[PDB]
Amino acid sequence: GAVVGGLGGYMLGSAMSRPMMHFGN
Amino acid sequence: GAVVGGLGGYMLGSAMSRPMMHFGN
Amino acid sequence: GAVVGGLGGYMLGSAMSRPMMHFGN
Amino acid sequence: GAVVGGLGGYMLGSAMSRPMMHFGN
Amino acid sequence: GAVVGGLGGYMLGSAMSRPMMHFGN
Amino acid sequence: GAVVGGLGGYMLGSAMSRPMMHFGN
Amino acid sequence: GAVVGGLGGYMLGSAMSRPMMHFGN
Amino acid sequence: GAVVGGLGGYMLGSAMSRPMMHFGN
Amino acid sequence: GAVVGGLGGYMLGSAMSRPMMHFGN
Amino acid sequence: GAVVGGLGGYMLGSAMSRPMMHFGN
Amino acid sequence: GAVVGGLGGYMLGSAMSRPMMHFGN
Amino acid sequence: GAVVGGLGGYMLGSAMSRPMMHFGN
Amino acid sequence: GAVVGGLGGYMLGSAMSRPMMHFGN
Amino acid sequence: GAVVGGLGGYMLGSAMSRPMMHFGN
Amino acid sequence: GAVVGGLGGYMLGSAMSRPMMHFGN
Amino acid sequence: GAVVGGLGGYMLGSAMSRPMMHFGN
Amino acid sequence: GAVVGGLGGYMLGSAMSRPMMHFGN
Amino acid sequence: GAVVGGLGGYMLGSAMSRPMMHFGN
Amino acid sequence: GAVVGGLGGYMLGSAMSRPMMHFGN
Amino acid sequence: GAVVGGLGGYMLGSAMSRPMMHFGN
Amino acid sequence: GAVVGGLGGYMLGSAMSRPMMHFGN
Amino acid sequence: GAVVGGLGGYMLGSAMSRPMMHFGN
Amino acid sequence: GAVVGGLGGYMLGSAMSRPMMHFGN
Amino acid sequence: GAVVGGLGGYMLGSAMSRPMMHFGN
Repeated sequence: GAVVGGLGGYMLGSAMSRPMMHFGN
Repeated sequence: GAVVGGLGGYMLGSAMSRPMMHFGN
Repeated sequence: GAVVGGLGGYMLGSAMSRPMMHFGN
Repeated sequence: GAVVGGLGGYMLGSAMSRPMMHFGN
Repeated sequence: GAVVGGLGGYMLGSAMSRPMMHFGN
Repeated sequence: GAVVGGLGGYMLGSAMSRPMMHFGN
Repeated sequence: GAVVGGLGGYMLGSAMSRPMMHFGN
Repeated sequence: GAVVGGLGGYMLGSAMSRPMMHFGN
Repeated sequence: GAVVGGLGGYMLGSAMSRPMMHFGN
Repeated sequence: GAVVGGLGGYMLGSAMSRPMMHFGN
Repeated sequence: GAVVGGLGGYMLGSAMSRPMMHFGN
Repeated sequence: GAVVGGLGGYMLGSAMSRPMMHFGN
Repeated sequence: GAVVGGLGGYMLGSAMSRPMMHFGN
Repeated sequence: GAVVGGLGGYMLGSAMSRPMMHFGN
Repeated sequence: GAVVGGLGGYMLGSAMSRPMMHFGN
Repeated sequence: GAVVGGLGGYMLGSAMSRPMMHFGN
Repeated sequence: GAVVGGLGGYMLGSAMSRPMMHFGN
Repeated sequence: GAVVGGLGGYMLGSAMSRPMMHFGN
Repeated sequence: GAVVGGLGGYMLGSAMSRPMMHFGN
Repeated sequence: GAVVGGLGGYMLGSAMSRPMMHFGN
Repeated sequence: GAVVGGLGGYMLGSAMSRPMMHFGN
Repeated sequence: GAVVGGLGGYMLGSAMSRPMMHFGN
Repeated sequence: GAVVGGLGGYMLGSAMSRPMMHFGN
Repeated sequence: GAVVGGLGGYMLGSAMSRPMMHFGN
């Protein structure tokens, strides 16, 4: 099993500084 | 089993500094 | 089993500093 | 079983500093 | 006639296990 | 006639286990 | 005639186990 | 007649296990 | 007649295990 | 008649295991 | 098993500095 | 098993400095 | 001048038969 | 002048038969 | 002048029979 | 002048029979 | 002048029978 | 002048029978 | 520090004339 | 620091004349 | 630092005359 | 630093006259 | 530094007269 | 540094008169 969601989204006129995304372990 | 939600969303005219997202363990 | 919600949302003209999101354990 | 809600919401013209969200254990 | 709505929606950071959708009869 | 609504909605950081939706008869 | 509403809504950080929705008859 | 809606939607960072969708009968 | 909708959507950073879609009967 | 929709969509950074799609009957 | 979502999204008029994405472990 | 999503997306009029993407381990 | 509001709202699981809306004169 | 609102809204699982909307005069 | 709104909205799992929309005069 | 809005929207799992849209006069 | 909007939208799993759209006059 | 919008959109898993679109007059 | 909210909102069938928004100083 | 929100929102069937938005200083 | 949001949004059936957006200083 | 959002959005059936967008200074 | 967003978007059935976009200074 | 977004987008059934885009200074 283990159906695992990740990151989904919309950035519209937005700002994001130094994101750290780890998909695992 | 283990159906696990992640991160879904909309950023509209928004600011997010140094997010840390870990999807696992 | 274990159907587990994550983080879903809308950021509209908003600010979020250094969020830490862990989806697991 | 264990149907577990997470975090859902709307941030409109809002500010949130250093949130810590843990979805697990 | 018979204008019949179905299923429309948004899943944001969410989990749904074994859904059964029947559009008919 | 028979204008019939279905299911419309938003799931934000939510969990739903084994839903059964029948649109008909 | 027969204008019939269905199910519309928002689930925010919520949990719903084994819902049964029948739109018909 | 019989204008019949199906399934339309957005899955953003989400998980769905073993869905069963039947469009007919 | 019988104008029948199918399945339309967006999967963004999402996971779906063993879906079964039948368009007919 | 019988104008019948199929499956249209976008998979972005997503995972789908063993889908079964039947367009007919 | 282990159907695991990654990162899917739209950047529209947006800025992202030094992102670190690890898909594994 | 292990169906694992990667990174899919659209950059429209956007800027991204020094991204680091590792698909493995 | 003449800043004039129109009709804004949410219909959730609701039914409305033969509405007549005129925005003008 | 004459800033005039129109019709904005959400229909979720709802039914509306034969609406007549005139934006003008 | 005359900045005039039209019709904007979301139909989620909804049904609408024979709408008549006139944007003008 | 005369900046005039039209029709913008989302149909998700919805049904609409014989719409008549006139953008003009 | 006369900046005039038309019809823009998304049909996701939806059905529309015999639409009549006139952009002019 | 007369900047006039037409029809732009996405049909995803959708059905549309006998549409009539006239861009002119 | 200084996590500062901006302007987030929904305008549904509404009218707003000559707004002046300054996000800064 | 200085995580600063901007302007995020939805305009549905709405009218806005001569807005002035300055994001800076 | 200085993570600064811009303008993100949806215009659905809406009208906006002579907007002035300055992203800077 | 200075991660700065711009303008991201969707115009659906909408009208915008003489916009002035400056991304700089 | 200075990661700066530009203009990203979708125009669907929309009209825009004499836009002036300057990306610089 | 200075990673600077430009203009990216989709025009679907849309009209744009005399746009002026300057990418520089």
